Amino acid sequence: PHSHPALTPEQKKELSDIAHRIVAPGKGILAADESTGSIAKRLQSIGTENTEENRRFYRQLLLTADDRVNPCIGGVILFHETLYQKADDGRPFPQVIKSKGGVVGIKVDKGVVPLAGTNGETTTQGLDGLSERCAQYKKDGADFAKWRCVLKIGEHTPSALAIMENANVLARYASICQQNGIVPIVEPEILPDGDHDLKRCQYVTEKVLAAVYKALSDHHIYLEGTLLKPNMVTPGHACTQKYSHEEIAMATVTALRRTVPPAVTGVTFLSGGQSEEEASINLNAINKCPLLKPWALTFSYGRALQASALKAWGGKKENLKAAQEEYVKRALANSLACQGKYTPSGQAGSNHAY
Amino acid sequence: PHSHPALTPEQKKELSDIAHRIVAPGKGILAADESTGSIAKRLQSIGTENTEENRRFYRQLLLTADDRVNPCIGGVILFHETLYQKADDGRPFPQVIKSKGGVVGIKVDKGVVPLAGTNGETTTQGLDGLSERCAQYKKDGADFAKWRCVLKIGEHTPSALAIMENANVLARYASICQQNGIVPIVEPEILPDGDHDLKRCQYVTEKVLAAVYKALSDHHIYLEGTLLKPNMVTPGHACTQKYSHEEIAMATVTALRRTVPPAVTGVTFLSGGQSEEEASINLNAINKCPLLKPWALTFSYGRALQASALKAWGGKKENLKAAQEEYVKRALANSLACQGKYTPSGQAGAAASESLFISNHAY
Amino acid sequence: PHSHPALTPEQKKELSDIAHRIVAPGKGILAADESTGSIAKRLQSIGTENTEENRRFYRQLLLTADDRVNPCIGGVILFHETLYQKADDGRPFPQVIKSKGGVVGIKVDKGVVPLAGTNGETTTQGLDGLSERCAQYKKDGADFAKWRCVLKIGEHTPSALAIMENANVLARYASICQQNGIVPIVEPEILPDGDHDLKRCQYVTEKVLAAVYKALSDHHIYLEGTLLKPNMVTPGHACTQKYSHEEIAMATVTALRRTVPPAVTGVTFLSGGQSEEEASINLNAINKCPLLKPWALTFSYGRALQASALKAWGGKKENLKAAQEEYVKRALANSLACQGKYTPSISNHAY
Repeated sequence: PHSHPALTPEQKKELSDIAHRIVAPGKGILAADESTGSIAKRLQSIGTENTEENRRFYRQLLLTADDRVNPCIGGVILFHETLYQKADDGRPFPQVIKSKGGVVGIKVDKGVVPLAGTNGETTTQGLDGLSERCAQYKKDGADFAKWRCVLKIGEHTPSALAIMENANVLARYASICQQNGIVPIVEPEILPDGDHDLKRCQYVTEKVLAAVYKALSDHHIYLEGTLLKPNMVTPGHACTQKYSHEEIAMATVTALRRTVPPAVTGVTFLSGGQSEEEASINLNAINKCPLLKPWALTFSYGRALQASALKAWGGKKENLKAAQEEYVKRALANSLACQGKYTPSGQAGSNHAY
Repeated sequence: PHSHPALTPEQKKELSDIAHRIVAPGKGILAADESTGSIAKRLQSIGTENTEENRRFYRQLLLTADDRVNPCIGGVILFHETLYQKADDGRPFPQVIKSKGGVVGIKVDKGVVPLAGTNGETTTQGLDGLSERCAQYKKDGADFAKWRCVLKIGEHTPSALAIMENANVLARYASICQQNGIVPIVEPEILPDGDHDLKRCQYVTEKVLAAVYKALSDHHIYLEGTLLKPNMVTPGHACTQKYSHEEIAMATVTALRRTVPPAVTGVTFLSGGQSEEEASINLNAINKCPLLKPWALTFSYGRALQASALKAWGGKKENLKAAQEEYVKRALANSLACQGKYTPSGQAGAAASESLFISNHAY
Repeated sequence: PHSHPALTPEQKKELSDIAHRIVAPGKGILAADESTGSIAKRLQSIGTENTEENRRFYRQLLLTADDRVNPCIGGVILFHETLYQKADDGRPFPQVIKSKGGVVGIKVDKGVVPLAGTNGETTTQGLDGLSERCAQYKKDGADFAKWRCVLKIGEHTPSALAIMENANVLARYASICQQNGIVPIVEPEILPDGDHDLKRCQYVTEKVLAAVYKALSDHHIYLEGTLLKPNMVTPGHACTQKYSHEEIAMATVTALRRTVPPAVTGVTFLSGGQSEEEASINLNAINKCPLLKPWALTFSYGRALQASALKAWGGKKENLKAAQEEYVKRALANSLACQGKYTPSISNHAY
């Protein structure tokens, strides 16, 4: 019942300023932190040898897009490798991002591991020596981090154990980050896999987020110095019943209003499989939802921002401008969506049953 | 409400058989898993410099004592380095341990780290890639592991968070070990640091263990395939009030009977700074306590089994036989103590009666 | 991290002594705490009007059975009404029970109530004014109480909420009881209904019991001064797979060894609708199970001890002797069962 301040007024201030910059009006996050494992699938999809040079050139392609993306990208999440790579001009990628007004972020988890005794459920590792890594990363240009936990809806999941364990590990990770000046982005992703309907996802999301925030509270986490990266509340991929973006938005916002304390600075949704347009439309619907939303509701997209750019590139250097144009467009479309000003046009423009 | 078997019957049998072998009647554990930075302080206290060879020699000195320790030692806990070292005859240390009827154990935690928002409290790290390490250690002769969490008694400690967190990580560690055929030794140590009395320590111990076993249940841990390494219940190192060995034994067994399920194959106490003699006398009293004890109550001493040995070695090869003799004597004493058959003499020396206390013991 | 003594050494001694006397070697508990509406079905099956008088006579019939039951009965659970009734000779029932070497118990819960948001799960009520009630019952001859929580094995049950809430209310009830010198018997009954097998039941029993003991620890319960009344681990009623009494015994003892601290003074299994014979045979098997059991393993039977006695009685006073002979016989059988010496007429890792 006694307070033992984990952070000083100055440390809190720094964390809060960073979190706010990442989600400033009209800004979102570019999820370009794909590990060498997932980046292999990306490069293969366009027939491109997964070499370090190719990965650099590709990340360089997104990071050096023209100034149009500046007011769109509040932050960029990088994989360890990329954080130390440089642009052709010799500029460290973190410097590239900063000079364009973006905050640098780094993925710090070490993947999921199987939770024994459960039906295929997992937790996430990566806490060992995390404090030293954050201290280094901070010094090397990063101001926020990313840790991903994965939960799945099934006949017996998310189980009590999975919810509790994942919520606890996220708290530990957030705790270590704040001690090192790094704003932690809490990502408790509930996969969309399955044939469950919309209200099933809203139910599970509500229970998961409540556990997450109780856990952050127990570990004395400074909420204003954090961000939330959840799944939007949608029906299962295999769900036979169909819904409208207004329904998805109402369910999403409702689930958040019931669990996410207003102190949390911002919600940066993950696209989790949605098409580039789908992710933008849904995001726009969420911001236009007629309910009180006390936190920024923006994006933290990977493929929803890179899909077209990746294909337009095809690994061919002569397609650089074409590939960047595609990315720029998604950045602009999502910049409008996170403000609710999105339209297929472009720059020119109950709840009791939940 | 639905069982998703973590272990097959065959896996359980292997874990259960391993755990029982380690704490078979009359047998205990030698804790020689001190980290390079910890063992360095030991060798330093005897004018010996911390070098790979010195560390090897000392461990060999302990692991190759005469066949008299065989009945006394059920298992030996080693640090990563020692596990891959060899004896003068070329035999890997794990092989030496087995040839003497002992089970090989390995420490897998990566030390404690501070918990933000608390008053100097910690939790322990070491889960990352633990599964793969356990599979490798298993292949290299290890059958059980050890992980150490440290809690302290103070005005606001252990806190709710500290207790919950430490219990949860121990459970995660235990879960990964059993998935790799390794018996996890759960060590939730409550330091003796402080001036609190016996009942203060009994209360804290009961809360800690209750929390430990609820977490182990939550994580689907096979208790029969585990061992517990708790602190004995004693007053603070700086406590003014005095207690008899019978009182410490009563408080200890009472605390355990109130929190440890009968399924737990055994309890292997840490010496925690108690003198070699004091550690043996209490273990003896514990086993003589007039209460029902559904689990083996033995030792897992680090300091309490090496105080005299180190001093007798002093870092000189010619003192090899002398140092080993001191080790064998402590092991023999403790072998009896865990059977309630230990009766002090007067040959242990002043070394066995010396306090081995170390503030916030880290290793 | 600081202790605030809930009980004094004297209070602990009293509770501990009461707990031990109830489950002393060979002794068990007669569960005769059926309420008016709960006993209605019994009397109906024997065309006996449910009046206070017939209930008094029926209870008198059991409580005054000959001295052969004395070493068999360590305690008798009474319903409020009965605690205040007297035998024909004018002796209050509590006196009768105590004269025969038994301890008097009293049911204190006020029934189960539905837990909203769940698939038909419940919690139990009865905490309101419980302290005042315990002090009064203690003064009126009672030394232990009974409070029943019910859980069911289903598709989504027992859920985390059901488990947590029932564990918590049980702890509150235990806490209040111990403050009034009453030994609380903790009863987290997992119904046998359903088609689940033996493994399903064992798993749920283990999770439920683990939750019960954590709650008890959190509420500072003196375990030595308590008793546990759990369901035996058995397959569901609609289970097609069949098992031997040695198997359910192994599953029962294994579940208990993994969750019940040795400090608990005793385990008094509930009959849970099993037949008089099945309940006895199972308890016997449980006691013969080749595993270490650090607590007494006895009974707390209702119909398992009354079934034949009730039919023999039939509401006819001239049947007094025949009916008592039936109860006495089951009391003798179960006394032998909790000692593993009853006849109908190594650690296994497969659990």
